[PDB]
Amino acid sequence: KVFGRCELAAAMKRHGLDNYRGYSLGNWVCAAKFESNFNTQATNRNTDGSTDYGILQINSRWWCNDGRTPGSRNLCNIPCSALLSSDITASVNCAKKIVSDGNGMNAWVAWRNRCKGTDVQAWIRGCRL
Ligand SMILES: [Cl-]
Repeated sequence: KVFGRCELAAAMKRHGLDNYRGYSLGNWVCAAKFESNFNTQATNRNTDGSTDYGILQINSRWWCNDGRTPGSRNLCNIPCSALLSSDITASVNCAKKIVSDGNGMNAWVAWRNRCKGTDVQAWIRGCRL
């Protein structure tokens, strides 16, 4: 599923990510924009041999099982394909786990390099929430 900006903001808000661990909704929308262009089916292989899945490009090294990442930890206890569904519930609940980990949203390199420190509220501009 390719989400619209305000559509995704609406879904993330309903799943409790606005101000989750102190991160405002626009931080989450901005991250999804640059990780996946709001496409739940996005996948990208990492140099270490792991793969990133879904709207927030959650990796198979620590977080989900994709059966081809040696050393995998599957901390969200899910197959990585669940992260690709049109229903973003699995992605959001896993992200909740990641952002609580210790390094916050710095866990997502695109957030750190492209959203962090910027006017992230713009990402929810115009949206009815
Ligand atoms: Cl846009």
